[PDB]
Amino acid sequence: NSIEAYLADSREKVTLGTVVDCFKGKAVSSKVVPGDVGLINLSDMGTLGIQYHQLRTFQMDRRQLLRYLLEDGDVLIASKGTLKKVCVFHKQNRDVVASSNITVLRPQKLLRGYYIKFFLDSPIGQALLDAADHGKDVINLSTKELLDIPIPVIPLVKQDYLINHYLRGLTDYHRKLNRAEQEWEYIQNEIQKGLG
Amino acid sequence: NSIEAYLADSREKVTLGTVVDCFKGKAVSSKVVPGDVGLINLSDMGTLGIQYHQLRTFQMDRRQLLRYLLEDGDVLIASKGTLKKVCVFHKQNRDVVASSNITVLRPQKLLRGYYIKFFLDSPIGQALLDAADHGKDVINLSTKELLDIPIPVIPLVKQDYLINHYLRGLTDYHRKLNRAEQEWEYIQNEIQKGLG
Repeated sequence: NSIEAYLADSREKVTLGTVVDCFKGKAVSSKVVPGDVGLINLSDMGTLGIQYHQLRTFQMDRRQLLRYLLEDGDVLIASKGTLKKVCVFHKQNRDVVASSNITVLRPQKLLRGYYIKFFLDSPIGQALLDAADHGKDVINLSTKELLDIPIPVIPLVKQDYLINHYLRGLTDYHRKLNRAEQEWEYIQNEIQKGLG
Repeated sequence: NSIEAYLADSREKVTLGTVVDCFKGKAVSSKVVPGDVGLINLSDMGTLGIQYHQLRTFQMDRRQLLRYLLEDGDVLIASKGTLKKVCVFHKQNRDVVASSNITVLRPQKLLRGYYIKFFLDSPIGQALLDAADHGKDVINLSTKELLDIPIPVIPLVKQDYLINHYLRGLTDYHRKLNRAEQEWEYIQNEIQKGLG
């Protein structure tokens, strides 16, 4: 009922497919040799973002890499798993690619990666994502229906503004969390000494 | 070399087995019916403690329960997995038991659960835990050698004091983290409205 009303919203809205280039990621085996190309899995896709600090690494390059290569802005959506998850890749020091359990959306025109993330995480965004899900107590996301999810269009300035509000708050959150931890590790070191 | 020197420390030190009752936990199948008894797995054994908020639940009760039943104070050690992990159970509202991948230490005399946790997490404690580990790039912890790990003895007052220092700092940490999150979810709701 909420999707009907959104589709009748009368809001200038594009289709995700109209504006993005979409490709699923390299399916690799768990038992490969570690290497230089890092690999984002459903478990590397964190709450406050992609945990690039614990990425499984593998070693496959050349023109193979060039098609699976994650670029700054790409929208990693969870195509498979328990929890549907939308994450935005940030250019890492290394080359990085996604698993095949992740649909990659490269925003090309009109929409910003983070604004697609904001829309998709909304109650309606989730509803549209669940339309695309044809799993039984598991996720299986129709790459085609996904690309058929409409997204409201607003200017790139009101987009880049809300991203900055969001990114400002998140860097704040990380400043607060890392302090609290350094302070907790200091208390922990008080104990260690305490038994010394 | 550090274990020799610890064993020659000349410190009044008991054996873990001398002071605790040790039992491994109920091995249950992933595909059982959910129920009333919760189940702590290697993945429920968090950094800042046992994540009782995401415990797999199962249904098996009676005099079976009464031997696997986790009690307030018990020291859950990781017998199997990637990371060795020592955690202290706190009486939950429900009955809770551990997986078979977890050795349970019930402190009985001299030592406090949390003080065994403090000792085991120390550089030496870890070294003694790694002596007990006979896995190749995985953990397999000799319940017998574990029980043969010596623990320094100090009064119950200097124990209950250092636990309180530790528990004070941890409740502080949780107060700080949950604030930072409520503040971040408020920023997130600013964005959601922003696209409204």
